[PDB]
Amino acid sequence: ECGRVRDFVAKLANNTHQHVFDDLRGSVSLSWVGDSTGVILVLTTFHVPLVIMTFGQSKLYRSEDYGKNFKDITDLINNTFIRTEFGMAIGPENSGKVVLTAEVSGGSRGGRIFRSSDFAKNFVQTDLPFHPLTQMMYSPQNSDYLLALSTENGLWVSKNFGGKWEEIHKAVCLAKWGSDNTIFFTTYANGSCKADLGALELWRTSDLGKSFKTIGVKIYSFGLGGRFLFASVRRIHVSTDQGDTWSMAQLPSVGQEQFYSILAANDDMVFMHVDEPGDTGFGTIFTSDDRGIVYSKSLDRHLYTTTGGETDFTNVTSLRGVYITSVLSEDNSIQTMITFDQGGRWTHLRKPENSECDATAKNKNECSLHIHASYSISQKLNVPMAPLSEPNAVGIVIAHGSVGDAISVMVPDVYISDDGGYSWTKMLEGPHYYTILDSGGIIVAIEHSSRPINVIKFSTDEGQCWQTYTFTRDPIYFTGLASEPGARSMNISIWGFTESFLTSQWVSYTIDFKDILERNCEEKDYTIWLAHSTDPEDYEDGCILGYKEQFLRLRKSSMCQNGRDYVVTKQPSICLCSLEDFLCDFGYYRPENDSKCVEQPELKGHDLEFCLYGREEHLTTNGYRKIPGDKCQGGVNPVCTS
Amino acid sequence: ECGRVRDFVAKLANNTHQHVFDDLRGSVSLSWVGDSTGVILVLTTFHVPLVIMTFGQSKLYRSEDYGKNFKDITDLINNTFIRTEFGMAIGPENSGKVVLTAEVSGGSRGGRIFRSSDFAKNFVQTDLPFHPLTQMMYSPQNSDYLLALSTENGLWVSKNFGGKWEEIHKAVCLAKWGSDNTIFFTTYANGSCKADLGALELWRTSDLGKSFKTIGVKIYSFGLGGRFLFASVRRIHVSTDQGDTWSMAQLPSVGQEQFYSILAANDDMVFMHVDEPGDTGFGTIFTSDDRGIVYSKSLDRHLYTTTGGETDFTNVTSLRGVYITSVLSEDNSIQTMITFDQGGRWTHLRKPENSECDATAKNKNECSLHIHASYSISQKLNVPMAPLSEPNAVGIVIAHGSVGDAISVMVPDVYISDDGGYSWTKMLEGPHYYTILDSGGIIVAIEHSSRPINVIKFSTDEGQCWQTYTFTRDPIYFTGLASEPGARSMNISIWGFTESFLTSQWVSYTIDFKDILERNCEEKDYTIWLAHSTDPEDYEDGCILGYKEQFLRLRKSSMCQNGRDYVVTKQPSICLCSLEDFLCDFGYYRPENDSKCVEQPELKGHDLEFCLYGREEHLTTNGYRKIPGDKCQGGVNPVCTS
Ligand SMILES: *[C@@H]1O[C@H](CO)[C@@H](O[C@@H]2O[C@H](CO)[C@@H](O[C@@H]3O[C@H](CO[C@H]4O[C@H](CO)[C@@H](O)[C@H](O)[C@@H]4O)[C@@H](O)[C@H](O[C@H]4O[C@H](CO)[C@@H](O)[C@H](O)[C@@H]4O)[C@@H]3O)[C@H](O)[C@H]2NC(C)=O)[C@H](O)[C@H]1NC(C)=O
Ligand SMILES: *[C@@H]1O[C@H](CO)[C@@H](O[C@@H]2O[C@H](CO)[C@@H](O[C@@H]3O[C@H](CO[C@H]4O[C@H](CO)[C@@H](O)[C@H](O)[C@@H]4O)[C@@H](O)[C@H](O[C@H]4O[C@H](CO)[C@@H](O)[C@H](O)[C@@H]4O)[C@@H]3O)[C@H](O)[C@H]2NC(C)=O)[C@H](O)[C@H]1NC(C)=O
Ligand SMILES: *[C@@H]1O[C@H](CO)[C@@H](O[C@@H]2O[C@H](CO)[C@@H](O[C@@H]3O[C@H](CO)[C@@H](O)[C@H](O)[C@@H]3O)[C@H](O)[C@H]2NC(C)=O)[C@H](O)[C@H]1NC(C)=O
Ligand SMILES: *[C@@H]1O[C@H](CO)[C@@H](O[C@@H]2O[C@H](CO)[C@@H](O[C@@H]3O[C@H](CO)[C@@H](O)[C@H](O)[C@@H]3O)[C@H](O)[C@H]2NC(C)=O)[C@H](O)[C@H]1NC(C)=O
Ligand SMILES: *[C@@H]1O[C@H](CO)[C@@H](O[C@@H]2O[C@H](CO)[C@@H](O)[C@H](O)[C@H]2NC(C)=O)[C@H](O)[C@H]1NC(C)=O
Ligand SMILES: *[C@@H]1O[C@H](CO)[C@@H](O[C@@H]2O[C@H](CO)[C@@H](O)[C@H](O)[C@H]2NC(C)=O)[C@H](O)[C@H]1NC(C)=O
Repeated sequence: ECGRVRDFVAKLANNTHQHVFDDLRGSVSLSWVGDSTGVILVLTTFHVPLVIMTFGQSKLYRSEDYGKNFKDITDLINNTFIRTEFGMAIGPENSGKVVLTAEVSGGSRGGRIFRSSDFAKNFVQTDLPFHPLTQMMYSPQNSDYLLALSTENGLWVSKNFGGKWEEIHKAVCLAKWGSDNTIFFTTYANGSCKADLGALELWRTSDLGKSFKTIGVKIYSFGLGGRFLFASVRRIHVSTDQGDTWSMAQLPSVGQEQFYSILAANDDMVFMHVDEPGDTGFGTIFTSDDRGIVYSKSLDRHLYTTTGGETDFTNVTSLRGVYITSVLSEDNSIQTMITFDQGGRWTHLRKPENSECDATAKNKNECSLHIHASYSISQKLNVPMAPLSEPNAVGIVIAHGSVGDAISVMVPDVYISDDGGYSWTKMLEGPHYYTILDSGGIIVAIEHSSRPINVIKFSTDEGQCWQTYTFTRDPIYFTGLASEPGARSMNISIWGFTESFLTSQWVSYTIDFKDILERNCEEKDYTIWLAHSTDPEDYEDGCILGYKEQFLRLRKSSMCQNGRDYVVTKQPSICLCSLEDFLCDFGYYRPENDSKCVEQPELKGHDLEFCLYGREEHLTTNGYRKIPGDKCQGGVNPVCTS
Repeated sequence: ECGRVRDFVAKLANNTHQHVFDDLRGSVSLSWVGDSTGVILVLTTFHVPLVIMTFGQSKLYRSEDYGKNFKDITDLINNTFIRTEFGMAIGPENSGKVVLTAEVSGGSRGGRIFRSSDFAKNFVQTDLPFHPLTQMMYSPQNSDYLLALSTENGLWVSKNFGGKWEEIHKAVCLAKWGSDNTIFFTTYANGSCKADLGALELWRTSDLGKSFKTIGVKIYSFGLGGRFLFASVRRIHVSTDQGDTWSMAQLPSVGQEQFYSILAANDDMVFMHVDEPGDTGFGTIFTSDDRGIVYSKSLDRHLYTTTGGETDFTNVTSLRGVYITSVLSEDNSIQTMITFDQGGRWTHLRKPENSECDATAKNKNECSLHIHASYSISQKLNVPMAPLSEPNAVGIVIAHGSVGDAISVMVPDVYISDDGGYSWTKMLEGPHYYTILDSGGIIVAIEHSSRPINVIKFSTDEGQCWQTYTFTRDPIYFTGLASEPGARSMNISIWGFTESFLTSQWVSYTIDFKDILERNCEEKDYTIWLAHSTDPEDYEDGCILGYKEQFLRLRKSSMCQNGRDYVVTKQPSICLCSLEDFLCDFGYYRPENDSKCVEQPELKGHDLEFCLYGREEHLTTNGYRKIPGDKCQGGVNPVCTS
């Protein structure tokens, strides 16, 4: 049914441009630099410990022909080499500023970082006054403010893009950026940074080092998500006033000292993972409020990695308000869940109809899909990539799955989704490396195996119809692929080395899908769909977090070029509030399957706290809270550190 | 000069026996079971998280024909599968008892472990009363006493080899064995085991659970090396009376709370690694005494992994009293050191003469050899195996090296040694997997690369002359190799899967080197050598730790079959004591290069402690202590927990 297009092999072979770099010692990196420019950097990095100094000139290449023809520019990288952990630090989006943190063969004063500002078309060298411990970090408000960490725990900042390097503090553990060039960092005061792990001091500077202000003492670490600011004392504190107020988080249970973990922090609320007594590897997800202080139960049996803390929690970026994670069950098996109201109510993933298990083993109960993510990756399962979802391409999600078999754990297979996670379908066999470009118009996949591959699998209709193309007759060992950074982008680049019967030489392939996408998608090529509605009312067919939006979708076998935004509703319409448009309240949880939020097995009734006590005004109510960000009206009536 | 033997390709091809297992889902394991029997087990294991229960029948194969012909015995492993972390637990040496810790597809009561006692020729099934968290541990005094850890932190013991399973304690964190069926284990008392990490209680039972005795409280963890017993409070305690006395270790420096790490514990002394202030990744090695209480400085700049604690410390098992580790230097480069008096005096590795750097770059100072070990492996360097040394084959050490270049860090190359580490020589290019058999008479190596290999490299004269053999025309992706477990053993087994243009099917190759080793090594094929002497006196040419022993060595191009012990001195002769026959004393260190132990920069003079104070009798002396185990006489005159 998927058919084909105007015989595509000729159009791809004309657009598949190969360049060979021959012998390149070390691991080869590759990255595009901006769109509508055709600049590709090829840097060789060495996995060398940071403490040791040694010789070696890392090679560097640059193509200004959209990857059609490269040019050796190692002349710049003379007597210098870049480590693998360092790599290439690419500027954010249209900044076009790349820095290469290198080290001299025998240099001792500091590293020789190479800076460019015109999308890596020409560089300017400079010598750091220190040996950098971490790669340069960018500032959000301006890309010309650089953060660095010295080997002697020295914090340096650059106001003029590597020009001047002033030091901020000499006893800095870790440091991050904040809203509008705000720099947060912890500080030790006795020998080693890691020696004072149980008690540090978190500072903050609003003027890039000139004004300091101690914001927190006796701390494990700190974080920064959304508009929030966190600090771990175990105990945890949430801050909104940039650290001026650290009201502790209050939770229903936590009998002893349950360990906490911030899953993800939206600009509205923040997810937190709290463990269970006796470890055992499961916990519960707590959903906060508009301030991130009071938390409500959201999900049980939440699996996490016992050694690390990673979990299958995934933010479906395609659809707003959809998240996916894996949990245990009554039969102690692996099952993944999904929510459509941002942690309000979770539900089981409906098994894919066009997949092979409902007819394979119906007598056996367990064969639900398991979307692999960071929990499976942390457990060293054969999972190359986490679920992928681009916000421009709404609904589109691609990930690795499993059907509750030991073979599917070793071989996950690749699943697709256009409903934003509500419905799935197995499309590819085995592990793959996939990428999304053209705002979902193209989805390229590459097989992950021990055998040298030479085939690329792509789909031009949002993963509905997959085509197979052999980009070369010399099978390469896959090293990686890169996408051109554009909303309308259509070139990609695959690179790897060939087995040439000794003397393995590298080679990069750059493919352009323009001649494939001849036709422009007319209105005859689209279909209109609505997000899944967990509400039974007919006048609420897609009110994700309050409002209803209509989206469009390329039809099957669509080999055309899209240029429209996948959301057709310019100004969305607000629906009346629903039961799923409301989050559970404190001390209340929504049991499995059912949709009515009931009381947690308690009767005494509590009333939170506020850091050093000073409790609430006691709001009883039932167990429903307006979801932070859910814009609806009517429908259902609701009831420390110095 | 190395020549060849009576055209060996025919003798190997007749002894190279191949068997194909076809499609085997999961990772394939293989292991011999005793010598002079020809039993090989081939088990497929799955890398599945322990918490989840799922379906799957793991396949099992057994060959009773020395690997010439296998036989499918999956009939036993019915509705059961073995995880990768579990694998096959092989009995110690001539016990011939193998257990396969499996799990039922839907079983919940406990695992179905399969036990055998006649070298895996026939098994007996049994159902565990619990889900095992760890693989069975063997007891030293008797192989029929099994230790296990339940998923609910339950400690179980088996008196009759899986027959009866009695529980010992319900709140057990970790547990190990001890001298004569003694079981040591820590215990928690508040919710989780890991929640009470700062304070546990270490118990001990001498009668397999009937009599308990609390031996230590407020503990991080515990260890057991040699005849010693350790407990971490940071602080560390050393015990000899099986835990009845925990006299704290005293060290010269340690200004604040330097972190400690026990490197290796001999039956005489014990090495300890103590970190430096500010981390930075280097520390000092401390050598203890005959009791392991008072420690002396031994080496500076000792590199360790900052995230984990691994270090290049290696026990050269071939020569008694030789150890190797890597340290920093004045030029902040990587250099490995070696001692011949068991931590008494370290010296730089003399650069290999027949290697390419002394003529490549003499103007540049740094190009010493760097023997890779656990420090490089922990840093994820391309190092497959640590240094290998079998005690039967004296002098023989094989390891991966480096010459202080970024390329040599990515590609280590394989170095050999017959002087026990004093002299080295590069023999093979690139990373390899190597093994030793025939008590050093055969040394097999296999190339480690991304390309499917079909060539085996071996040497029949203690790594002096290497030969190359192509064991098949179907290149396989190397999975692993196994050696027959015998002092006179001569079969090996290599297994892996072939790229068959999809449907990769497995295949195992078993090679016998008997027809290669026709001749028996007469006295015309040996040479006599003595261990390196760090002493200038001529009448002490090889007095390692006191006594002098004469060893023998197969000459170059020796293609014969040895049957003699490589140490010819039946009763060794005691040398008079030397300066290297004495260890530095407390508060004294031996500086670099020179051999005179001098004072640590201190003048006040201290006098140790004894747990709750009660200090010493103040023995001043200079800075020399008799090495624990060094048997010499004359020559040089020398001067907590409840
Ligand atoms: C799952 O993934 C989705 C992505 O689809 C995430 O949603 C994104 O959330 C981020 C924020 O977390 C959005 O990014 C930007 O947030 C800015 C907030 O910064 C302001 O903070 C304080 C608030 O008082 C201000 O005082 C301060 O001055 C900062 O300005 C917004 O300001 C941004 O708005 C921007 O929009 C226009 C668009 O062109 C810009 O030009 C403006 O300059 C303006 O700054 C923006 O909202 C991001 O937009 C969200 N994505 C989408 C698609 O909505 C979810 O957060 C994530 N889930 C979780 C749990 O993390
Ligand atoms: C570097 O590597 C070398 C290996 O070459 C290590 O040397 C080995 O050390 C181990 C011990 O650590 C030796 O193994 C055995 O140790 C036993 C000690 O157990 C006794 O402990 C107390 C002591 O009072 C006794 O009361 C108790 O009852 C135990 O018996 C010895 O007893 C062993 O002797 C055995 O020898 C014969 C040989 O046939 C046996 O049949 C006997 O049953 C007897 O038990 C043995 O010594 C091992 O032998 C050492 N190897 C060599 C080649 O000497 C180094 O320790 C290691 N370096 C470091 C730092 O760990
Ligand atoms: C995918 O790759 C192709 C080529 O590999 C890119 O097409 C190239 O786009 C550039 C930019 O427009 C073209 O250069 C232009 O040439 C004209 C005429 O010489 C000149 O007037 C412009 O100033 C500009 O230099 C280039 O000719 C063109 N090459 C081909 C073969 O079409 C394409 O842009 C890439 N895809 C994306 C999304 O960028
Ligand atoms: C390396 O492998 C070879 C074969 O792959 C092993 O040789 C085999 O050794 C066994 C044990 O002695 C021999 O079996 C014996 O056969 C005789 C006569 O039938 C019988 O009387 C004995 O009771 C015993 O069963 C077997 O014939 C022999 N095979 C060959 C081809 O020689 C060899 O032992 C292996 N190496 C080592 C070190 O074990
Ligand atoms: C760049 O590379 C060149 C050659 O590879 C280096 O030039 C040599 O430098 C040394 C000492 O720096 C001089 O003694 C030689 O005379 C130079 N060669 C020539 C032909 O003049 C140069 O050092 C490298 N750049 C840096 C910064 O080290
Ligand atoms: C061993 O394997 C056999 C077949 O693969 C299993 O036999 C079946 O068991 C189920 C329930 O246990 C019965 O309903 C079937 O009738 C059995 N098959 C036949 C042909 O009789 C057997 O269960 C497996 N062993 C275990 C312990 O599960």
